[PDB]
This record gives sequence, C-alpha cells and structure tokens, in this order.
Amino acid sequence: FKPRNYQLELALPAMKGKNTIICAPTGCGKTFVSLLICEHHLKKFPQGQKGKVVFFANQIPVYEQQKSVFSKYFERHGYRVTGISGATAENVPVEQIVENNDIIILTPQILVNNLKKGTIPSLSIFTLMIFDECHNTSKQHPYNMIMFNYLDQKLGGSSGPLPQVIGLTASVGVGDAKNTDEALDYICKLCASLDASVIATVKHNLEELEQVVYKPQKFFRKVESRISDKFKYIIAQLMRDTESLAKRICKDLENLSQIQNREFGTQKYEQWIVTVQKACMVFQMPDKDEESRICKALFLYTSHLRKYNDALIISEHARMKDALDYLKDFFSNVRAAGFDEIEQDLTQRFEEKLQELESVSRDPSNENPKLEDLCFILQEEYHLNPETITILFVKTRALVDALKNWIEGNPKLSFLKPGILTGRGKTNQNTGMTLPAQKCILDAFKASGDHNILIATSVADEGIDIAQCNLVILYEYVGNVIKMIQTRGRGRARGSKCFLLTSNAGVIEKEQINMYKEKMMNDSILRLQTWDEAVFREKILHIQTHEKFIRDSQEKPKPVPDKENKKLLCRKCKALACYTADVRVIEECHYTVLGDAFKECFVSRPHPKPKQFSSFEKRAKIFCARQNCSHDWGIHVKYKTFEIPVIKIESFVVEDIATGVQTLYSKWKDFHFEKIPFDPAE
RNA sequence: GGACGUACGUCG
RNA sequence: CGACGUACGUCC
Ligand SMILES: [Zn+2]
Repeated sequence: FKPRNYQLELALPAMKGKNTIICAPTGCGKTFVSLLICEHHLKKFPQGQKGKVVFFANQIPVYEQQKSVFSKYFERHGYRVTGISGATAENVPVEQIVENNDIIILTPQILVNNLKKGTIPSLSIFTLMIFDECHNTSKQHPYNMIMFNYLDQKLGGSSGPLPQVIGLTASVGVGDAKNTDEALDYICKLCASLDASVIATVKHNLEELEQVVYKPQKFFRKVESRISDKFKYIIAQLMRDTESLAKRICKDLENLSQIQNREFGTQKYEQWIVTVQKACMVFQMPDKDEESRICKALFLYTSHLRKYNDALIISEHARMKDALDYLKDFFSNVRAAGFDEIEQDLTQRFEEKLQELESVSRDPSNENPKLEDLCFILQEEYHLNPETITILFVKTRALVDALKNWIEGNPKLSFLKPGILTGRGKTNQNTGMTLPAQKCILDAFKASGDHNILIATSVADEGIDIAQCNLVILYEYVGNVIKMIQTRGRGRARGSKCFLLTSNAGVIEKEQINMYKEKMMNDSILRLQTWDEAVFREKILHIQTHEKFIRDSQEKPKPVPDKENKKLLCRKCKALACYTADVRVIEECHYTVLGDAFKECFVSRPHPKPKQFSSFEKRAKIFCARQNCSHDWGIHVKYKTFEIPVIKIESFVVEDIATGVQTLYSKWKDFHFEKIPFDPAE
C-alpha cells in the first residue's frame, strides 16, 4: 500500500477543496487515489464534526470490490464502512444508516429513489461525493439526476454546506463532436454537469506512469467476405416461400412499410419485419372469429422471417453448422409448445430442406475467411508465445456461443480453453449468466488456470477487475472513443496486441476517426488545463444556468386522459384478456389487474431468476391460457401479503370499444388513461 | 415488472 | 432537426 509518485500529483488538485475530473487510465491507481483522497479528507475535519464521504459505484462487482478494499483500508482508524444495494435496502432505515456511518457506497439509483420519495431532503449531509466512472454522466443517468438535484440545491438560493465532487474517470470522451470547437464544448458541458473547474491528468510523472499502463499496438485485419455462398441462397429461397405464404393471406402486405428495397439477412430487413409485424398486429375485421387465426398466422410468419434473418446474420459472421444448430434449437423450442395447421406447414417445409442445409454445411470448402484469418493469427500468436490470454470481443450474445463452439470443434487449434462470460442482460428471460457464474469464471482465468481465452460481450468494457491480457482481438466490434479507450486500456501488459478483424471498411474508418477523436480529446484537455480558475468557473456557471433553464422550461404536465372503457386484447392471439376499467397502479411504475374473470385467462410457470425489485418478489412468469399462444404477458409477484400479476402493455394492443380502431403502444408512459391507484382492499 | 446508457440501422 | 426498431450493457 505504498503511494506512487504519480498518485500524489493526481491527488494534489483534489486536496484543495475544489471539485476534480481526475482521469487515470490504470485500474488500481484510481482506487488507491480515491483511498488517499478519502484518508486526507477524513483528517482535515476538527473535533465535534465528522465526515460523510459517499463513493457512488454503478456495477455490483466493482461496488463489492471497492467496499472490500475500503473496509480493509479504513477499519483500523474507527471509520465505519457499509454498503447499500437491492439485496440490502429491503426494510432498512436509509436515513439512519446514512447518519450512523461515515463511508456510504450506495448505488446511485437507490440514492435517486431516496431523494424522490421522502429521504435526504438536502444533499448538504455529505461532504465528499466521489463517483466511479463519472464519464457515464449523460442525458438521464442516475449520476446526472444526482447532479441535477445538486445543481438545483446550489442555484435555488439556499446553497449550504455543498459536498465536493472528486468523480474519477479514465476517458472524458467526445461523444459525437467532429471539430475541436465542439469537442471542447462537450468536455465543458460534462465538467459543468459534474460542477468542477479542474480536470486532473498526469503530466509531470509521465516517465514513471508509462511503465504500468503500457498500451497495445493496434492492427486492422480488413479482409474480403465469402464469395461462394450456397447457404444464403437456399435460406433466401425458404424466406421467399415463407413471404409468399404470408402474402397469400394478406393482400396489402407490401404497403405496410416505407422500405424501398430490402435485402435478406440485413438490419434493413430486420427493421422491415418488425414494422410489418407491428402493422399487422392492429388488423381489424368485424367478425372476431377468423381475425384471431389471421393475426396468429401473421405473427408466426413474421417470427419465422425474423428468426431466418437472425440465422442469416449469424451465418454471415460465423459458420453454417452453428447457424443450423440455432435454427434447430428454435424449431425444438417452438416444437415443445402447441402445434396447429400453420406451424406444421412451416416445420415440414424446413424439414424438407434441412438435409440439403446439412449437406451444404458439412462441406469445409466454404468456411468463413474471417474465421480462417482469426485462427491463423491465433495460432501465430500462440506459436510466438504460448502464455498469452485473449479477451476476444464479439457484440452478439448468440455469437459468443458460436465462437465458443468454433473454438471447441476445431482440429487446427487445441491449446484454447473457452472461458466464455456473457452477463445478466434480460431479467425476465432464461438467457445470460449470473453474478456467481461470472465471478467463478473471472477467478478461474489466470496464467495457470483452466482458461486462456474468453469470448467477452460489452460487460468487459466497463469497470471490472479482469486479468492483465496481452491479446485483445475485436471480431466485428464497433464503438465510440470511450469504448475504444476502455477496450485498448484492458491490454496494459508489457507488450500487447489490439487486433481488429472486420469485413467492412466502415468499421476501419470508424476506428480511424475514433483514434482522431482520442487525439482531439487529448489536445482539448491539454488546452483546457491551461485556462484560469476564475474564467472557467464563470463559464461552467453560465452552462449550468442554461441547462437549468432548459430543464425547468421543458416541464410537460400529464395531458387530459380519455376516461373511456377500452379492452386490452392479446398481441399474438387477439383474444379478450381484460378491460382498462380495472387497472391498478402500484408505485407509479407497475400496473396490475384484478377480478375473478382474469385468473382463468392466464397460466403460471416457474421463473428462471427470482429476485426482488424494491418491495416485490419474483414468484412466477405468466402466459396466455389459450390452446397454443405461449405469449409473455408479464410477471406474477407478491406485493405485501397477496400475490398479483403485473403485466406489460408492450405485449398488448389497446383496442377502443366506442370508436373501434386499435392503436399500439410500447411503454406504459405513452399509454394515457384513467389510472386508478392500487388500494390494499378488494 | 420498471428506469437508464451505448452502437448499428430505417423512415420523416 | 426529431420520433421509432433491433442488439448489447448497467441498475431498482
Ligand atoms: Zn393470446
């Protein structure tokens, strides 16, 4: 625990009573700098008053690491260190646990909720508000909401003992600015939103700083794509047959979107299929008998087209065998559900060509040249040095499993052990990885462990304790300047590589302008560090006044809701589920329904990941009680002592009884109606 | 169930 | 100069 020569120079502007934007590229250095700043701040206070330094941390793993190191560093002098999260703030007194403690490591959403309902009426209780990854301050971030409350308390005219912002970062970022005159504007806007006048960056001890944060050399591997594609042809033929079968029941199908020319296996086609799906979900017929079957068949057709587009997107970046395995997994998952006349025709049409797909996929003469170049550079780097660890980055969760399967099923490379980690992702699906499943993978990834290469998603981009890699390879990965710095900064070993393998010149141009934006942000920081403290304070005060005027001017009230009785039909089956006359709002965020006429309209299923949000408990997942629907309506929780199902309007269509038209919403804020609050009775 | 961020992309 | 879709990630 020896303080380095650069950490003192980084903390010297912070030990003056002024808010700082300290930016260090190293990992442990920021933690040691925050600990030294906390140690210096908890000693300047005289007798009769103590400090209330609060260190905000977004992610749970980095929060637990910071809490562990803070306890191990401060539980010797009589400094009570605690920590609040979702598994901590169930029924604890938040104001009491803030009062009787000194270092609070809460998660900023909890603090925003506390400032919202009835807790901590003024932020003058704390005296040192440190942020982890302060560059995440953005349009409506929880960090930005805390800073909005701080700026409101400051400019309200009742500014008392305001705390100090020592929010550390690793990269300020440019965002979307082209020129230096807009990059400096964005940096000044971030520095005003964080309410500071000093941006600390190590300049004197650069020779003693470059020995631990040794940056990797980048290498672009732009190569051509596949020319002979006997897989895309037959998949596009099956997609054309499915589209003609969909157009057999819907005459005006081409006029349901504004797409001029669509290509199969593209993001344009993936947008068009969702557009035509949301267009045919609101189809109306004045019989209400065969309309259900028509919309159900149309939903099945659009689901099959979307899955074929996703399979083509997977096959364009990976092999044909794993794409066939994904299609077979989808067909097996839909096979376990009900089987009508509509699904059986698509299933037999897929089974009539599955043998042809397998015979084309088994041929090793049409493999991906991206995967060939990746295996070539991997075996080259492992022949040059066998003790290299890679944190190879792929963007899609459905493609990191593909990369793991390609690494496992390959006779050319046998020294690679998959250590693939994904992350949480969706909280209402049986996908992704859990916190202990990720922690055991991160602990089992050393220089001598049973893992030498892991296929990371974007979870490894943010603040997380990973081993010192030297073989960063980005397989079709595209990001901003912040993502590029956070990805390049991971390979801080004594000699590393930052390979970028894309089949597009667009991603190479994006990486080139990202490096240009990094150099421009460095020049902008060097220019901004030369300004005086008096002019910069007036500039950030003007920017804060303008932002406060913009925030207080755009106060749009709730419009007058249509006090009508409308029914919420199903999104897939278009069956009568319930009315809007009985919709209860629990905590201005969750919407439930009541009555004995709804309990026989849905079925239950065990939930994959049960947890609690703030006061509920994930008990079951609900589904439509039709013959073959299997539609995710919502979830089933227990509020205080009674179980209620809370639904989402996203899997719903709002049909009006008076007029007869049916609209389509996505979120609950867009739906305006006579919302009755939840009563504990009935 | 909800809130938030990033990247790509499509219409106006 | 603005909504919308997807993918990814974080949180309550
Ligand atoms: Zn249904």
